[PDB]
Amino acid sequence: SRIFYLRNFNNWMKSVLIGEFLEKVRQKKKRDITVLDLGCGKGGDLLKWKKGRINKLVCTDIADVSVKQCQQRYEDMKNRRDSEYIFSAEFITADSSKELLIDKFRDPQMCFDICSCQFVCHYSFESYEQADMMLRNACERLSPGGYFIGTTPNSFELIRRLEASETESFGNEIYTVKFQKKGDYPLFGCKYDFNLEGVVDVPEFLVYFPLLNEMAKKYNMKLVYKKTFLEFYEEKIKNNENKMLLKRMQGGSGSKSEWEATSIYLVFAFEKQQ
Ligand SMILES: Nc1ncnc2c1ncn2[C@@H]1O[C@H](CSCC[C@H](N)C(=O)O)[C@@H](O)[C@H]1O
Repeated sequence: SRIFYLRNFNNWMKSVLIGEFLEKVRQKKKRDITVLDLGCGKGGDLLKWKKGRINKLVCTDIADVSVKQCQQRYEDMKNRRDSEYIFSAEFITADSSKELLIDKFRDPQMCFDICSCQFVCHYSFESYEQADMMLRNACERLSPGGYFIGTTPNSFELIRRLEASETESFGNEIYTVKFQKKGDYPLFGCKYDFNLEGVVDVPEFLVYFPLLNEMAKKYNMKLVYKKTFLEFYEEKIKNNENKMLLKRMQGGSGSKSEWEATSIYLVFAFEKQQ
């Protein structure tokens, strides 16, 4: 209830993001579309990927509960007696920061048209080795022209609020962010707690985007675009197709607290070169 409009927005944002890049891929492949969802969670991107008519989906999360949970969502959608075609899926429980997904694939020679990391990548930055391995699992299997897309905290905006704050903690009634130490912002291992209304689930790490961009180059990825949630909304809402979708999802106008929570995050996408 409290977080309603914010919940809606992220699924609007993720749908518009996926929809955009599924078109860019369809301008090339338009067949056997393979996708890797990193940190798939309990699913929820499933219905998004079905909408885009994906031919294959690899869902992976470090939590075995979320993976088995996500697998039931797929099966539930899959097992209707209807005609509707659903992507061939795959479910892999692994730590993508510390593990190599290539070993866990049914087909280890598998290639992906799209890799979606939604509110995940910031977890991998605990260390360089971890942060690089996550980029590896994602981008190494992208066939050229494929996209690495996702969403992570800004880290310009995060520190900006921290430095303005009197204590290490900052936020509002709908969310609370607590850094372990203020003023020290190491490229890796910079650690803070992200607590939505609820209990804080796991610590996050600071992702400075210029760094993520540099490390992505290792895997031959060039940045397509990087935009804050504010910039993304302003632009993509220009389309009156998308504006209908947001009012349909009943997202959009939130409390000043909800609108504050967003604009911390930024969407991004990379493209694999030859
Ligand atoms: N190293 C890791 N490997 C895989 N998943 C991870 C991970 N670290 C965190 N995660 C997962 O990141 C997710 C955060 S939220 C769920 C994101 C999902 N794409 C959605 O939009 O619903 C959690 O599921 C968490 O288990």
